[PDB]
Amino acid sequence: SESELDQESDDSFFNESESESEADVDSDDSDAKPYGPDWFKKSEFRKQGGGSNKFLKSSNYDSSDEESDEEDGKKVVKSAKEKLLDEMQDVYNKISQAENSDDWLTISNEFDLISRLLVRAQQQNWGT
Repeated sequence: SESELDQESDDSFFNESESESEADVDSDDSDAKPYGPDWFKKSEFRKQGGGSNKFLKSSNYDSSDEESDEEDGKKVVKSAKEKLLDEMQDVYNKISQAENSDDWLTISNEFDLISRLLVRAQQQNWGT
């Protein structure tokens, strides 16, 4: 059995598909409004109807409303009574006693115009 051979042959080798080239990477970040007007200044706002209020009350005249709406008296001692005695002789005549309990209404219905001290003598609105 005889045969022959040869080594001048090939079937596979390297081959490139690329050569001169380049590449890169990039990134970015920012913060601002996309649109819309605005102001940086702060402030505060307030108003009122003049800061006060009026009423329909008025001075006395010929028409009236009521003659009695309270107890007829309460007694009085050690007060503005002690600077009101001896100023007069007729409407003072009960004031030197002041314990009568039931005549103080009748006198206060005229003392409104005689003396504002008599109202203070019976009421004693000093803050106690």
